[PDB]
Amino acid sequence: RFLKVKNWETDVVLTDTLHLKSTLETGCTEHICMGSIMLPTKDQLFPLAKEFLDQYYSSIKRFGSKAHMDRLEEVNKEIESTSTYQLKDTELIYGAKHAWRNASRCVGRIQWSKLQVFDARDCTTAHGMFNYICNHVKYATNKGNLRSAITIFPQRTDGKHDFRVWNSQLIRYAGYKQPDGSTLGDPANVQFTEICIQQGWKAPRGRFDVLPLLLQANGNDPELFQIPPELVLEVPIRHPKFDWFKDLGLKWYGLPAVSNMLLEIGGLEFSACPFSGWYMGTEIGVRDYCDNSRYNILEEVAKKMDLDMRKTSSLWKDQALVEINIAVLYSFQSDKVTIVDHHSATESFIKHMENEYRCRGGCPADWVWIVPPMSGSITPVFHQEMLNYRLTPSFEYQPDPWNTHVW
Amino acid sequence: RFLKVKNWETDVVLTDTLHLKSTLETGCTEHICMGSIMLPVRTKDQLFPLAKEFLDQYYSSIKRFGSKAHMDRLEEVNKEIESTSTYQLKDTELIYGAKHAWRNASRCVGRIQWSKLQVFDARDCTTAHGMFNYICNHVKYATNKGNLRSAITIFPQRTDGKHDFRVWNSQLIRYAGYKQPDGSTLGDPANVQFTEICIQQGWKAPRGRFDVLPLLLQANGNDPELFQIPPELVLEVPIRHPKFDWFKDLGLKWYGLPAVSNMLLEIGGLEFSACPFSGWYMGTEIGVRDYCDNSRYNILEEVAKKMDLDMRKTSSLWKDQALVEINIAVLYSFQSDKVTIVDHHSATESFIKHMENEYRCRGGCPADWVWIVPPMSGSITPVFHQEMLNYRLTPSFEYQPDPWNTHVWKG
Ligand code: HEM
Ligand code: HEM
Ligand SMILES: Cc1cc(CCNCc2ccc3ccc(N)nc3c2)ccc1C#N
Ligand SMILES: Cc1cc(CCNCc2ccc3ccc(N)nc3c2)ccc1C#N
Ligand SMILES: C[C@H](O)[C@H](O)[C@H]1CNc2nc(N)[nH]c(=O)c2N1
Ligand SMILES: C[C@H](O)[C@H](O)[C@H]1CNc2nc(N)[nH]c(=O)c2N1
Ligand SMILES: [Zn+2]
Repeated sequence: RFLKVKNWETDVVLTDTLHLKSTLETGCTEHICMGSIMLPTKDQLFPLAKEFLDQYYSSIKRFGSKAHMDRLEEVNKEIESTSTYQLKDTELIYGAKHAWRNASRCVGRIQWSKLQVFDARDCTTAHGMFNYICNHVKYATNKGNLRSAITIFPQRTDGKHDFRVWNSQLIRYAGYKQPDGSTLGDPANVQFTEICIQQGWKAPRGRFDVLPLLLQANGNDPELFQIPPELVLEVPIRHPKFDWFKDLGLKWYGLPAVSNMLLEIGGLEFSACPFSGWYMGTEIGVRDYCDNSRYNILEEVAKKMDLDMRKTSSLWKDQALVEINIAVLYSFQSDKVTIVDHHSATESFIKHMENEYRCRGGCPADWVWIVPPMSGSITPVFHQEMLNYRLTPSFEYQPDPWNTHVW
Repeated sequence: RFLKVKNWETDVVLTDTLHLKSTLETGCTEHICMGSIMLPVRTKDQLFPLAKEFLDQYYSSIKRFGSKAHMDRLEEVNKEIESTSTYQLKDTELIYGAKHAWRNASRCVGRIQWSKLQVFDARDCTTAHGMFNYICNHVKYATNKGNLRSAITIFPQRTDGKHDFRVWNSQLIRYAGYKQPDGSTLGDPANVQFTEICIQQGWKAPRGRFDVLPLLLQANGNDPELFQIPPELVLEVPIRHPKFDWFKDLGLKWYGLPAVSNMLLEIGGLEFSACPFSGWYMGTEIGVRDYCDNSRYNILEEVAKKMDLDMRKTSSLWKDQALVEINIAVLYSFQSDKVTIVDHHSATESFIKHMENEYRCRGGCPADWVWIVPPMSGSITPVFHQEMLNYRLTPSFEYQPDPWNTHVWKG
């Protein structure tokens, strides 16, 4: 019941006690492990509220104070009366920072405490949401010296009045299907790029068109808005060796800003809570550029490098993959946009595990996601045992809004 | 209960029903996942149902379930059990058992080869010298002048746990490791403890960087004995690079036959504590882990200097760039010397096909994603994008404690 984790490269062992707090379920059983699966009322609300307030007040060393008790009372009375309740700013901020801290799939959590929280609970319209988002984008970009942030729109009420950002990231490239069966732009966004067109967007039908925002307020129909171009920082991708690389015509954006997740704090559900940090290089170079069902550029780059693509055993894909990822890091750095490489990022995460085990008694972590999609075993996390479990406050997935929206 | 797995590259979805036959436990609960943890004397009481389960599988596979031959066998085994407290497998059953153990090995990417497996029955072995002989024949057969054949040698099953046969080596062929007084390690650091044991048992160590370790063999619960595999039976490959002519001067080589000798084979409740088996290498085992793990030969630095990479900051990806070349060299070297090897692209592609086949013909294929995905270039292999279910089936290969920790010395 008290669990040990071993790093097999360093022989270092940490004991985990924090998992004994875990509330939610994992999808695994004693019979079957599901670690590689991508997606595995008033009486309900009050224990949730209580668990949260308990940990909040413990976190400030006022556990079992009158302030604690009064607040427990105050929220308890409010749930009874209003069937829901509202978070004090302090609790909202603590809740958001802790949802990040609890994200077992996040390699960048060493940053968790330094998060800018933008309280957008006063928001009422899609225009309002647009304003809030532009301000977030500008703050977080910070002329390429990226700062982490989250903007939080009003909590769910009766589910019929949800705030939702329909995009998966605030900033993403469009995806169009071609007459000749192929796909121009980002294949992962073809369906969303259609819905935008279905609602009125006029697409430049280019390879790298920044998608417009589809913003839904108070359950209403979503509206289109274009992020001012001057607020969308982008990076042209060149290689510090291959002059021909620039001719490939690749760029990517600086701000990774996830907008489709659901934030849960003390039983309350924030269905619109866009957040952002900064990229780890492999996200773009390995996944976005080289995934088969994405921009899939391995062949072209290989041909430009004139590699023997006859046999798999030449490891030409591996060779190219490295070069591509060099270029990504090289470009971002050269243009002074914050980015971290997978070695630096994973090394920091080991340090962060050390801290968390020491000061919190553990750190939930999903090895399958923490280990980068290239060069796995030359990064320290590969050799690091990890325990995966579910802590709250949390970021959770939620259905795409189109499959749910009564128009 | 039916379960669905998805490949997120191809949208292919499969349904698992096979997991329903899983009895053993995973280490996970609905409250915690231990999928990345490395490590998760038997009564006649608990033994017969195991025997029965195994035999029902066996007879189903040969389409004789419910037959008079099936039933007489259950009877035979039952009686033999309650009289002798154990039982003997037929040759047919041992061969089925061995193959299926491999087949059920959820951490093995090479399982498309599972039904092609040479089983050597060594249950008549009684001594360590007898063991050495059987093992030599295994190495010669499996090596086959470079054209590798999968094989396993099966020594007698456990009786009272006091008469175990054990191979003390973790692999039949492996290089020594020597800790120096200056704290540095000469040879393979992973084998320092064992090398010390061998030295202690009288091995005269050449003390070089690639010394093939002597065999340390235990028969019938007796103290282990040392033997030297005939050099002419040990196929090695010097490592060179196709474009970098300085690579040969790095002084690297590796042995050709990966033969794991420290696992335990469970079949029908019986325990085979000595069951060395062998296949052939996937390049990354040597190229990524053996050479580039920090705790192993750790050659990234030296290789990087010689390629003249910018080693001052990690964001040049010098480590990644050297890793690739080292792996190119390993594959190139083996193919040039006509020694069987498979690259990680070919290996993972075939495993996906194998797995798809297993869902059709068998209703599932337990797989451990953490181990199946190669240690380099993960997401440009199809397995990275494949959802997998991981569960335990028997017959199976299990870990067991190192014999030096348990062994009772006779003197
Ligand atoms: C600041 C630097 C950050 C870095 C370097 C970083 C890195 C990463 C990476 C590489 C992933 C895997 C994403 C993927 O492969 O799709 C990830 C996942 C995740 N990150 Fe972080 N992240 C950062 C900031 C943040 C922030 C500010 C939040 C929220 C406040 C956050 C929450 C999450 C969550 C919830 C996941 C899991 C996402 C999912 O399940 O799809 N991260 N992070
Ligand atoms: C024929 C060529 C084969 C290839 C290319 C292959 C490939 C692999 C690889 C790469 C691993 C990961 C090992 C590691 O990273 O430490 C593995 C694991 C494993 N293989 Fe295979 N394999 C082959 C044949 C076999 C055979 C003949 C058997 C037994 C009859 C077998 C049984 C296993 C088992 C039980 C594991 C789990 C390793 C462990 O838990 O220590 N494999 N295989
Ligand atoms: C269901 C699903 C999930 C995902 C994970 C995406 N997660 C992005 C993400 C989230 C948070 C991040 C934080 C920082 C950062 N640099 N990148 C970050 C990237 C991909 C595809 C599907 C599908 N289908
Ligand atoms: C506890 C532990 C376990 C392991 C598993 C090694 N597995 C090797 C292996 C086993 C079977 C193989 C079959 C074929 C092949 N080509 N390589 C194969 C390699 C490694 C290190 C430690 C440690 N410490
Ligand atoms: C099948 C598997 O669960 C899936 O491909 C996962 C693997 N690990 C991942 N790891 C990260 N960081 N991001 C991902 O999208 C995935 N995909
Ligand atoms: C801690 C972690 O489970 C450990 O490093 C595992 C990860 N995946 C692996 N995969 C293979 N094939 N071989 C290994 O030794 C490991 N090690
Ligand atoms: Zn699990």
